[PDB]
Amino acid sequence: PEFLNNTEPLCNVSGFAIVSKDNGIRIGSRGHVFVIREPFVACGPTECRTFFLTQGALLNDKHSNNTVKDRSPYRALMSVPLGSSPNAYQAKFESVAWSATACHDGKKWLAVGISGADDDAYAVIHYGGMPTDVVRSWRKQILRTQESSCVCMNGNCYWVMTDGPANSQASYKIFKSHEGMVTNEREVSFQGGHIEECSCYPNLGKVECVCRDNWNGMNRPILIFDEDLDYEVGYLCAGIPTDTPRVQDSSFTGSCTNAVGGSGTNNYGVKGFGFRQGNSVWAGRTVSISSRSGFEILLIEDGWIRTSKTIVKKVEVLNNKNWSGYSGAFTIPITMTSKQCLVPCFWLEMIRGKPEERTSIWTSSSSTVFCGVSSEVPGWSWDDGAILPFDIDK
Amino acid sequence: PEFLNNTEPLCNVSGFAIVSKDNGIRIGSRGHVFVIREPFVACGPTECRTFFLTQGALLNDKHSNNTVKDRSPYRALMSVPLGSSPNAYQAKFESVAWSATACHDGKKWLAVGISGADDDAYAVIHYGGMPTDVVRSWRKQILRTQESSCVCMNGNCYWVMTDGPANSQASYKIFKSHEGMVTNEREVSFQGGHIEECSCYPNLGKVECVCRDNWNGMNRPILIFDEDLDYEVGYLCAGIPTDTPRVQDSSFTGSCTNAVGGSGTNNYGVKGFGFRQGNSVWAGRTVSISSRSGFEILLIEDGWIRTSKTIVKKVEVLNNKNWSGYSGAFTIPITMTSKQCLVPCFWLEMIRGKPEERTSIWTSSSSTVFCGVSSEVPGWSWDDGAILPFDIDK
Amino acid sequence: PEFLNNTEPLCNVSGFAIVSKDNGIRIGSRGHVFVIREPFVACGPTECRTFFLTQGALLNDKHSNNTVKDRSPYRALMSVPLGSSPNAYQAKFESVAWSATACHDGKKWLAVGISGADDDAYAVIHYGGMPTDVVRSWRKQILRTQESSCVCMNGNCYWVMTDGPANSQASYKIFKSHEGMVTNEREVSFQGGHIEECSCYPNLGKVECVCRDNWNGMNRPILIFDEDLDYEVGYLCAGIPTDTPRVQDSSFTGSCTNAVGGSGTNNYGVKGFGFRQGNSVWAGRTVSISSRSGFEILLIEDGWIRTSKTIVKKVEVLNNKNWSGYSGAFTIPITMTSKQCLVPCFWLEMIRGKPEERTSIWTSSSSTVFCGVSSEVPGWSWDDGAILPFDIDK
Amino acid sequence: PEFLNNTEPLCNVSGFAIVSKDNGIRIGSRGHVFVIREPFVACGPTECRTFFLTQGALLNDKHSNNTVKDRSPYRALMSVPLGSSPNAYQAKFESVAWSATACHDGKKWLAVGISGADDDAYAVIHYGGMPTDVVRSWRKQILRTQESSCVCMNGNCYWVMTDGPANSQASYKIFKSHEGMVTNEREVSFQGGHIEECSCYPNLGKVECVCRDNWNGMNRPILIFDEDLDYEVGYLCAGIPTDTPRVQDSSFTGSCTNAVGGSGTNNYGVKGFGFRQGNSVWAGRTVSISSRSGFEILLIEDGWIRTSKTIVKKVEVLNNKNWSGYSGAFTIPITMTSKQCLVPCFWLEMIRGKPEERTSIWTSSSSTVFCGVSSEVPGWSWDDGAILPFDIDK
Ligand SMILES: *[C@@H]1O[C@H](CO)[C@@H](O[C@@H]2O[C@H](CO)[C@@H](O[C@@H]3O[C@H](CO)[C@@H](O)[C@H](O)[C@@H]3O)[C@H](O)[C@H]2NC(C)=O)[C@H](O)[C@H]1NC(C)=O
Ligand SMILES: *[C@@H]1O[C@H](CO)[C@@H](O[C@@H]2O[C@H](CO)[C@@H](O[C@@H]3O[C@H](CO)[C@@H](O)[C@H](O)[C@@H]3O)[C@H](O)[C@H]2NC(C)=O)[C@H](O)[C@H]1NC(C)=O
Ligand SMILES: *[C@@H]1O[C@H](CO)[C@@H](O[C@@H]2O[C@H](CO)[C@@H](O[C@@H]3O[C@H](CO)[C@@H](O)[C@H](O)[C@@H]3O)[C@H](O)[C@H]2NC(C)=O)[C@H](O)[C@H]1NC(C)=O
Ligand SMILES: *[C@@H]1O[C@H](CO)[C@@H](O[C@@H]2O[C@H](CO)[C@@H](O[C@@H]3O[C@H](CO)[C@@H](O)[C@H](O)[C@@H]3O)[C@H](O)[C@H]2NC(C)=O)[C@H](O)[C@H]1NC(C)=O
Ligand SMILES: *[C@@H]1O[C@H](CO)[C@@H](O[C@@H]2O[C@H](CO)[C@@H](O)[C@H](O)[C@H]2NC(C)=O)[C@H](O)[C@H]1NC(C)=O
Ligand SMILES: *[C@@H]1O[C@H](CO)[C@@H](O[C@@H]2O[C@H](CO)[C@@H](O)[C@H](O)[C@H]2NC(C)=O)[C@H](O)[C@H]1NC(C)=O
Ligand SMILES: *[C@@H]1O[C@H](CO)[C@@H](O[C@@H]2O[C@H](CO)[C@@H](O)[C@H](O)[C@H]2NC(C)=O)[C@H](O)[C@H]1NC(C)=O
Ligand SMILES: *[C@@H]1O[C@H](CO)[C@@H](O[C@@H]2O[C@H](CO)[C@@H](O)[C@H](O)[C@H]2NC(C)=O)[C@H](O)[C@H]1NC(C)=O
Ligand SMILES: [Ca+2]
Ligand SMILES: [Ca+2]
Ligand SMILES: [Ca+2]
Ligand SMILES: [Ca+2]
Repeated sequence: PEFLNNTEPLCNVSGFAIVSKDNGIRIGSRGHVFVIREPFVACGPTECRTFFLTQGALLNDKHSNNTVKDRSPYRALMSVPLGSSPNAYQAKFESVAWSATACHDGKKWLAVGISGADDDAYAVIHYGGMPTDVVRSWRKQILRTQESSCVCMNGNCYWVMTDGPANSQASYKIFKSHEGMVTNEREVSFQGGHIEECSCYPNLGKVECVCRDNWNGMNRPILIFDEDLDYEVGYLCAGIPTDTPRVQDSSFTGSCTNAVGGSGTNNYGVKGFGFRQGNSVWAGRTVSISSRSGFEILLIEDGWIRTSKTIVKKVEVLNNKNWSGYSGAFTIPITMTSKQCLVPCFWLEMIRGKPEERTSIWTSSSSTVFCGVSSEVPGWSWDDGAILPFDIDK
Repeated sequence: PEFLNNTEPLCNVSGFAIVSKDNGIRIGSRGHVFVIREPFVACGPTECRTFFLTQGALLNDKHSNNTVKDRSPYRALMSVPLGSSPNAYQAKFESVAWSATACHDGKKWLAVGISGADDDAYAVIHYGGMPTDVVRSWRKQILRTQESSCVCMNGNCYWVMTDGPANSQASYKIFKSHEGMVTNEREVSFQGGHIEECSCYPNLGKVECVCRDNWNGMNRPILIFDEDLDYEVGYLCAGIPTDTPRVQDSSFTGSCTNAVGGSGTNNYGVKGFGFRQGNSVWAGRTVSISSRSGFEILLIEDGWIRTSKTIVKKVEVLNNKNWSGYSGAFTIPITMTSKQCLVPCFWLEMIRGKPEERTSIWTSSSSTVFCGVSSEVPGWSWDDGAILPFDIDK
Repeated sequence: PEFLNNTEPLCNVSGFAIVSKDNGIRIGSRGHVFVIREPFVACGPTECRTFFLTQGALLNDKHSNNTVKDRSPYRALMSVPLGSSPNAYQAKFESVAWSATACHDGKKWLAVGISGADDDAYAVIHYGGMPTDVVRSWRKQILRTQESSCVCMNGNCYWVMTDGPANSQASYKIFKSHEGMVTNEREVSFQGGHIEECSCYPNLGKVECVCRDNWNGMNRPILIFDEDLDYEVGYLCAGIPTDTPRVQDSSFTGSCTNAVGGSGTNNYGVKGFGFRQGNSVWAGRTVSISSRSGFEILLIEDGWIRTSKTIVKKVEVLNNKNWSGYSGAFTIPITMTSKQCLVPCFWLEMIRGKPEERTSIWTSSSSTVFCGVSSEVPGWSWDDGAILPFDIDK
Repeated sequence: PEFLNNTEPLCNVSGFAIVSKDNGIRIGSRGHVFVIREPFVACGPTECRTFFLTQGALLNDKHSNNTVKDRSPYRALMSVPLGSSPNAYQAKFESVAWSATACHDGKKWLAVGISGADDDAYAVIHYGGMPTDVVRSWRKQILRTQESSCVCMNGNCYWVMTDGPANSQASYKIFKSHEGMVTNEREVSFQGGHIEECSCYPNLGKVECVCRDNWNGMNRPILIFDEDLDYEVGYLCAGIPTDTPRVQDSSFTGSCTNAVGGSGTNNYGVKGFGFRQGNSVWAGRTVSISSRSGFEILLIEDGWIRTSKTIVKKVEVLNNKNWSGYSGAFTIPITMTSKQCLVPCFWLEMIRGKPEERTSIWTSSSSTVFCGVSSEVPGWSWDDGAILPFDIDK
């Protein structure tokens, strides 16, 4: 076993093909399936896995009642093989966690899970299934992290954390680790900017992140850093906003440097992703400008470097009649593909139950997962598919 | 790990012995078992697996209600070890798919799954669990494939696809792949012929396929091709028809070149199989000429090369009082047997529920699987065995 | 991987220690557990497994209703790790079978499963999970076999089969196989004797079997054979009868050569076992002389060579207030123990439901398993423990 | 594969970080999860597992009714990966057992399980899944052992057993084994002392144990021994009592040599643990002095060598409003960490149902697990979380 280099360029792709769909909520109507959030994906050399957070409650059971806060002592990070339902008997325990990130360095799985009180939380780092290190809250205000795959290159793994207010200036840090030990960290200076729930991927030996601004921006922050934790921080240049909530494209003017907001979009957002394509960018977004419904991905010409409004490709993978949710980025290593570049992939969360479906007492989600390919690929609408309400709701 | 040669001659066999029976529907009366179709089998060097399509709904659950079209966004290809029930906790996710084929090249599993809209479907090729390539619909009319094992020889894997009308001239293509990448393709010219749901196997380094004509033929198309995708196409010569629906043997005259139909048999069929035995052929068929009930296999003397009506052996594996369904071919590699030839095997699908059993709201199937042996083997009737209706039907 | 020699002498043991108890029926009150019979055990170099026959029906499900004959098309042989419940999600499919034997040769698992009609049954031999050979019924009268572990030595595996009447002279054969291919067979001449359900084990390079006489004997047949299938056949010499039904010890006179019966004991029996200990013998039996209740094992001084009534040790592992059933022999290879001899072990089946418990609609069994050790070990009563009737019975 | 040295010094740690939480009872509201006690943890070179005792009954099933004594013929030791629920389909059978210990020597798992009658119990030693040896009761009075991990060093594994009265002078023995064979034993002379349920760990090539006195001591016995089974025995010196029941700290005077009790604390206790830290000690205890509620761990300055009352650190991991239970020690080997010392960890059992919650008919527990780290870590309260009563209780 060797460490994965993962220093290759990201592939240029012309479309995204569906790779998996877990159908977890449909299955959980009768099967024993966890109520979950954030079904993020991470890949090792020979295996991709779906990670997820759960309260340790099953679908159609009384413990799924939404009577416990998100950041509870029951919240755990688990994983299953990509495409599997998040069920009670295939699930692998990863970490205690109400916020998490995970990735694979070529030799072992790394899992970072945050638990504890809001004013004194801490991350426990798990490497090869063993607890190896901890990161304490430095602002004592809900230490939190990506809710998607971290990035490993040359045996070092990297991730982004936030500590501080949800709707005003907070503190943002980048971490470097080796075999589960934190070996370096750096605070990112970003006055007037806000970073949450970063979706990060490797690209030519640097980590590129597209994040969520939960303060003044309906455009997404971009954070790029290297092995020294030297960084560049700003906003996705594109004159097309990709957070939710946002305004219609024609009412938006882009910025590479500043959060662009207002018009009722401040103080919220959703986790999302983007992939640099030379000077251009593939960016995901909900179809609705106001709600977490539908999902589409746009190729914006020169969108990484200027305030372009030129959309050269657009693919819809979930229509606006269906609930979406978080989305995140990951990559497939060279060690399984016949390529000399890293394949960009994303997962899409489709939330069912509360808050949008109030006749249910619970909230869960299922996923679809897509990977970039060298040719154009048609879209469709791969919705969750569960028929609500469920037995427990009656 | 090395690629499987698979260039040996197909074994001559004198009988078929039962290898497995999954009892999936019986088990699913209480256990957590998917509602499925097409439980096809494919074998690697050391392992055979049952693949299947599911809507992501379990037996005895409301989601099994037949209220969704076959080609849905929920449809997925999964697999379990041969003989296992298609259950929620042993199942391995293979591909999003409402049509599929899968096989093993000696090193890794290949899975080809088609999804998307009828007018713009696409196959996603999965190799070693990673998405590697795509094949787009070229006629924009329900791109579709074998619903049984593909064939790998010398590290190349091959399969047959169809695109176009169900009941008139369509378009048929053969594909060649290496490590999940399409490396060659060829359109098969077959004017007046119709090819669906090919059952293919390796024989002396060529791929031999016995298919379904859903147009003018109650005889089965035969397609034989080599590594260059050079091909021969026609019909099973035998003066014994083996599709369903068909007419009684005495009312049928065979043809090597032309579809033979009429007499109320046009515009339908069922997936089935045959195995060349030198100049002769083993061919499966339902016992009933009109319905998918019962199953028997016939050895027809010189049936591969002339319009013979000489049946030298016949074995029944399911009596006509019981529902059958699709059947398909596969082979067992040399790397597990003590033979210098490839062992011919078939699977039999036994459909329960709709359309034949209208007091049930669902449709599923279970399987029996048989392999050829060097001596004669008695038949019997190994039926599905589930007691309908089920709880959910009341 | 290499073939297991298994030519060592059987260990002399002074007691039997409990190794496992599956609690399958207790678990199956709520869990998804097969209704089973004959939970026999077989061991490879690094692993012991419990094999079992099932109708493919689960406990507490309607399909467990005793409305199907034992020799049905649904009957299958499966296995789980030793000590595991025979459940729907850990079970490994082995063979279609209403009668079976299985063992491990050091490299792969061998499973022999009989199915088909009573007048034309056949065994399918599975090796490493692949069908390799068949054995046809030669008397056309319920071909049947051990219902316990077969024996492998030096890469050859051996088992005993019977074909013919249940309660009069039948035909008995020994089989030799290599890598799943039958390489030799021999009919055992035993006029006036009856052999069923042999419990066999290796001892100094020969196979020693203790069987069931279902005709005129309340004493157990002994069959000993070598690699050439040369054999000795007779009855356990001991003046202590060990079949059920039988008479009280004081009413019995032993014989090395002849079936001893009468007194209402003819035409029935139960599968059981014994282990040669030099000139002596460990023999199991039900505590009751008439019913399958309780279980004890007796060390009979010189019981292998003369009509001894000297019982030097006796251990009870199930009291007479509890239902027993079949019992069988197996051995643990040197490759896991620190011994130069083969450790003798037995499994005990504890039957619940019909016929003894008529308020239940089903019949299943669970197991306890014991291995011989160099010192005396106290007994106890490890009963099945399920509380009947079950939900489905109401 | 090689034997684990495990002769390194125990790490000095400044805090304990949460590693896992199984949420078993919450999951078992709907999933198939055993009713358990003593979810102890043991680690091999590459894997930690949760072991547990069960009656072979599932949560929410009638067999979970508390109508069977603890020491029953149904009681079994099983294991799952650390963090997994003790469920019916992931569980691995380890031993028949109503008392147990288990550990890993670097090559294989060792499991020691005691069963049989109170007046003639015996331990069966399982090594690599094979029965290898037995230990008989020597006082014929409920032979019993640690209910936590044993200790392996240089290929030898060690554990402590007790035989005799629960509330007066009993007999205590230390055992040494190699590959599942008992190779040495020693009776520990401890007149006026009482040893039960030892929590043991390796430290610089010796075994250090912190136990439970169920007689005259509210302080915990300490037993330290080496490879020769030479030993030192006494009591934890600290002037802080850590058993339950106990008196308030200010009412307690420590002793290194004598049991300190009275004041209504005699004749009971709870399994607990401590870790030597040079001259100091980390010791766990319930928050309540009288009941098994809450849990905290204290670093007592010089607490290993003198009657110190100086508490330098205290961390609470479960508040006093929540039920606790047994706790035990284990260590993480060097072969997974980047350390030159053995990491001290503990598990905490949280009991639900009887006796404290009398509206339930059953008793089970779930666990949280913590490992020592080089920095201080905040506490919190990670409670079981199940909502009682359950369906079966109505
Ligand atoms: C999920 O949690 C909700 C909120 O706790 C539960 O809803 C509430 O359940 C309680 C208990 O049944 C209800 O209280 C009862 O009302 C009846 C009718 O008058 C009365 O007889 C009882 O004395 C009690 O007051 C309450 O009405 C109900 N709804 C609320 C609070 O909005 C719900 O039961 C939980 N669901 C599950 C599956 O656990
Ligand atoms: C499977 O799908 C079928 C078709 O949707 C379902 O059958 C239909 O179920 C609905 C809802 O219960 C029925 O409608 C109701 O009839 C009652 C009686 O008058 C009326 O009070 C309601 O207002 C409503 O109209 C309908 O009759 C029934 N049958 C049909 C449409 O043929 C079925 O419920 C589904 N099964 C499962 C398990 O989901
Ligand atoms: C297991 O199999 C047995 C035998 O088939 C089943 O018992 C029988 O069940 C049938 C159907 O419920 C009963 O027939 C009915 O009796 C009622 C009462 O008069 C009548 O209204 C119906 O027309 C019908 O005749 C029968 O009495 C009953 N007992 C027998 C045959 O001895 C049983 O239901 C099966 N259990 C399960 C769980 O499947
Ligand atoms: C768990 O075990 C307890 C103790 O055995 C069970 O409680 C007892 O259950 C029995 C049987 O239902 C009860 O006896 C009955 O009382 C009714 C009412 O008068 C009477 O008609 C019957 O003739 C019988 O005497 C008993 O009252 C009840 N409670 C006790 C003994 O304290 C309980 O059923 C078990 N729970 C489960 C889920 O198995
Ligand atoms: C993805 O496309 C980009 C843009 O075309 C490629 O980047 C160019 O690469 C060429 C050759 O090295 C350079 O001359 C250009 O300056 C690059 N342009 C930009 C904007 O960076 C890139 O090579 C492609 N990546 C892959 C893996 O094919
Ligand atoms: C299966 O049987 C066929 C037919 O007998 C065998 O094919 C013959 O092989 C011989 C020897 O090579 C040739 O002389 C004949 O011309 C062949 N006949 C035909 C019709 O092809 C074939 O060898 C057998 N296959 C196996 C694996 O034994
Ligand atoms: C089991 O016990 C038997 C009986 O004592 C042993 O067999 C004897 O072995 C010695 C030494 O080879 C011979 O001299 C005797 O003739 C044997 N007696 C009989 C009746 O066979 C046997 O060695 C023991 N087996 C083991 C593995 O220890
Ligand atoms: C844990 O801390 C103890 C106490 O400080 C360390 O033990 C000391 O080690 C030094 C260096 O060998 C000795 O000079 C002292 O005599 C020791 N003190 C005692 C009380 O034993 C110990 O080294 C530390 N362990 C680890 C693994 O770092
Ligand atoms: Ca925002
Ligand atoms: Ca047709
Ligand atoms: Ca008899
Ligand atoms: Ca005490």
